Amino acid sequence: KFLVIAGPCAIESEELLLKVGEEIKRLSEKFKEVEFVFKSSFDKANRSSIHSFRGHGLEYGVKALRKVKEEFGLKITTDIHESWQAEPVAEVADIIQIPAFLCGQTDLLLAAAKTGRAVNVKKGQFLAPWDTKNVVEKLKFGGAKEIYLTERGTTFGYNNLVVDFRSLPIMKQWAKVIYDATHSVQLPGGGMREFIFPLIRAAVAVGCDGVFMETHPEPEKALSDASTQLPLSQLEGIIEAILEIREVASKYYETI
Amino acid sequence: EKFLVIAGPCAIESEELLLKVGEEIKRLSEKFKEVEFVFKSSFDKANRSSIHSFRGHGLEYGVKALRKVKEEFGLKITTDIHESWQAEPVAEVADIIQIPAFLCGQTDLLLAAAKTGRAVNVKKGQFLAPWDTKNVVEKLKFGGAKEIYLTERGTTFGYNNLVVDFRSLPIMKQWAKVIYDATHSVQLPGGGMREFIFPLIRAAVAVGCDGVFMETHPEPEKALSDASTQLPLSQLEGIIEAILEIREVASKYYETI
Amino acid sequence: KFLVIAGPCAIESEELLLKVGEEIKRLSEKFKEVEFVFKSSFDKANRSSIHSFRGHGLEYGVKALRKVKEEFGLKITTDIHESWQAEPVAEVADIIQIPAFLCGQTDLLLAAAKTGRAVNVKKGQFLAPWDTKNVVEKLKFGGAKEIYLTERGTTFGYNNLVVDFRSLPIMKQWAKVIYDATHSVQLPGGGMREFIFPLIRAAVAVGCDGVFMETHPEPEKALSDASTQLPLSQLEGIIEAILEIREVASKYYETI
Amino acid sequence: EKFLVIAGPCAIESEELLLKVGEEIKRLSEKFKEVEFVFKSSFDKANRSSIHSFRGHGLEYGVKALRKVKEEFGLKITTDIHESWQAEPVAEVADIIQIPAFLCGQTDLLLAAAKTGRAVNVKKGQFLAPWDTKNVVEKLKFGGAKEIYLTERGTTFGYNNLVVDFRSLPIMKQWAKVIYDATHSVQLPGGGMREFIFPLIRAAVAVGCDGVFMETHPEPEKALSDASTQLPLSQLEGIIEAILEIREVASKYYETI
Ligand SMILES: O=P(O)(O)OC[C@@H](O)[C@@H](O)[C@H](O)CO
Ligand SMILES: O=P(O)(O)OC[C@@H](O)[C@@H](O)[C@H](O)CO
Repeated sequence: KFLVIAGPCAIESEELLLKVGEEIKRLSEKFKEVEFVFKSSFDKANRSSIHSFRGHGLEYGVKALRKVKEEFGLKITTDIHESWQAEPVAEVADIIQIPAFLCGQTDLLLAAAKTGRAVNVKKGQFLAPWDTKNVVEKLKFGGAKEIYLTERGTTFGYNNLVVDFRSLPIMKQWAKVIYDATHSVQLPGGGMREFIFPLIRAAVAVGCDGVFMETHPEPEKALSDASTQLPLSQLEGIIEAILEIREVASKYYETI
Repeated sequence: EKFLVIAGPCAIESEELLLKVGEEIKRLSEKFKEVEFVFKSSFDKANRSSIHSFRGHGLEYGVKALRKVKEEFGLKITTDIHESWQAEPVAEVADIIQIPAFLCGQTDLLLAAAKTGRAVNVKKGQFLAPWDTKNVVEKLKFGGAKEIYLTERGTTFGYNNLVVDFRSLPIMKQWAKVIYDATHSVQLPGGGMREFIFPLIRAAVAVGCDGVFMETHPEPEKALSDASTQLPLSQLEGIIEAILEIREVASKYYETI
Repeated sequence: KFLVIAGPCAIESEELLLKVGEEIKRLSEKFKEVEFVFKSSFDKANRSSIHSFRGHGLEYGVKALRKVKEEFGLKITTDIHESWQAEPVAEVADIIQIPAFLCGQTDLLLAAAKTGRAVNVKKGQFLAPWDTKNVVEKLKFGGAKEIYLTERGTTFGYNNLVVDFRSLPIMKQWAKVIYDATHSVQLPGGGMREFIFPLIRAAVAVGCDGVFMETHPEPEKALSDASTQLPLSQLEGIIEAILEIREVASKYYETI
Repeated sequence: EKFLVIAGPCAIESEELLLKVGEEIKRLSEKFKEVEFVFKSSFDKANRSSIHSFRGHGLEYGVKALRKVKEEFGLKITTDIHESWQAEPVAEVADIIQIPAFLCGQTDLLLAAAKTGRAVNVKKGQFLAPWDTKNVVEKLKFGGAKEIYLTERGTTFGYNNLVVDFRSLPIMKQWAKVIYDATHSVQLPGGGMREFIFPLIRAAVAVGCDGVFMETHPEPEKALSDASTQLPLSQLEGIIEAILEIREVASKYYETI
């Protein structure tokens, strides 16, 4: 099934997670052809500033994600930052997410694969599409079976990311490909939000196995990625649109 | 609104090659009535990498060949100019005067095209930020151009590589109609190539543009220029049908500028 | 001899040219080991804005440059923008300059070579160093004998240029290499001026055949490139510095 | 001020390789008394492209080998950490804890290095703008680091290529001492390579930095990692003499931060 990974950027509170989870559950009931995966980070490990919000800890995070999976029966995904976190997180995460900056850390990938869960690696901003082949192989070596590669932009000069859509067909040669519509338009360190929907449309017209989107009831108040999180109320309309585009465009997806 | 499809062989190899592609384009224009087709071919490749590559058969010959195409098929014409003096003679036959990517900033060339009264299509330089096309349009308006197009053809990304930053489509749409060049955007000046033409063109129409530009040739492998990226003529119909379908389903979601 | 190409960006007036020419003449007398070339554009053919200063015309420009060469006996260089301008300009220009954006225009290069003068091509911002081989060959084909390639930065994301110093040894394989210290730090369309001297030092430590620098009595009032033109009073100090660095570093210039 | 030269084999292939390079570095430290030499070698290559490449002989083995070097030659030591828990044991022997380029933003790793009391050298990420290293330094100061270095090792430039934007040297100098990594800056992740090490290092000292980082190996072609860019041990002396000479003549022109 087509994948839609969505949720608030950071686990600001179990409350926020349950509110977003409700809406995702509802959409889950509405779009049965789509496999929804609830996503949220228990820790923002590389905020620019030491004074910025990181989170409430792994334990509290796994707990809240457990509440979401229990209350709504939704699959879960969260990102790990050091090898030791793989196991505890795998208790609740159906898919373990590997941060873009850490996509080359062999030990992190192996610890993810060992848990037996699915692994979704965010393609580093410094990484060429063809060089993700080795990332996938490390994971296979470590016993991984369900492997995803997520396109999230590429370093383009300073404080800018460009999305090279040629990467989708290239990465598809060795893994299921996910398009990160949120982080692909943010400026590291223009007008971010206005480009999220247009690029999402491009991703499905080109061909991918799923889309990743951060969403918040009130993006304006988000403690992380405030400028790019999609207002929860707009999620349905966007999903309906990509399914329609996908339905027509899929006829032309090149074999691979 | 009528979607624009600019297509044709990269270079005017002969009047014969032109009439051949022209006939196929004429046929598709009869089928895709919702599309405005414009026949394209350069009378001169003014910046081949090597001094030993094919340039063309001259301005006079090119214009005459292009005139034959318009005459025989009733097709609109577009070709590119390389120096100011060429605008006048070229405007005799060209409905749209094209400005090469490297020359998108040359004021005199822009003014020369503008005062002919013809439409003007500027290829966005590989070095140019989407927001900096605003002044290129201003120059044209200042020069008398009433119909202006900006063509997305990729941006310098490291050495011998171009990337297409699709954010440029809605940015440039603020001041001109936008065309997506499906051929030159996948070329490696000096990823691979042809295998990416179709997927990137699908992305372009999903994002939203006013037209697409595609070089096509009966036998790409024998073309005297851009043999690697020129689309096989027989594949044109399918590509066009596909983009009209994607455009239609995506259209209700195009943002308002 | 080591080359130093300097002068005001645009021929704002014969007056300005003579004032800058005087100082350049003086430095010419002071640094006999250096071949000074007076540079100034009779036309700024690609200003961002239609309302910006372009110049006073080719005729007036060639006239003023003639006054400089006559009054101070300094060699001359100016840039052409269309093929027809090569011949009239070659009457006074010892070196014909090919704009960076036009470095691939075969007809412009051939018209430059035909005049018999020296040709200095500004490496396009889109051009890889190894791809300048073909530029040089076009010129040789057209009869050019004294050929220079000028490093002036490379497109690095939007509105930014980076200087890849690997380009100097690479281009030296087929032409004399000049480093443009002025345009290499400007932001197309950070803090420009503060980086001019540091990068100039790098260029000579690496190894080049000359340096290109725009200078103005009062950069602040320049009608073109106001933010990057070097104050005339600082030129001597910079030249003395690059000669000293060159004297020590030249011992290590790799053979080629 | 004492110029820093950080050098050594890329990976701790064996305690024997270490003592060999160590002896040469000890010898140069006796000749170049105006230089502070720091012996470098990774106990682990935590991010080889392939799962089949050499990683190392483990933390315990590495630290012990590095300790032997410090013990036998009285040389300062530096090595890189990959996870927070490694900072403490590594600080036992390392005078400078190095933070890998890809991890330059990992707050916990930075804090872990900072609280050891050792000096900290951060490799500037290939994705990081020079001005964004300011917050990396802030994190370290916050964590207790009193001696901080930022290492220039190139920036992503298209695919499989890095460019060195020398404007970064004076920018980063605003908040930390700066080191130029002569080895990794010419590497093509995943121009050519070794032929550019020396020229770029000359540019670095002409611009101005507080030290240079260079991987050297008795026989580069046999190294288990970075064989292509590791400098032949016999060439180290000459490279160092050359940069001290260029540094000296350029020094009076170094701008004040
Ligand atoms: O094939 P070479 O000779 O490199 O030429 C490339 C160009 O002619 C052409 O693709 C470019 O679009 C022209 O501006
Ligand atoms: O040679 P491969 O396996 O590609 O590895 C590159 C890296 O180990 C190394 O050069 C990089 O500096 C490590 O961070």
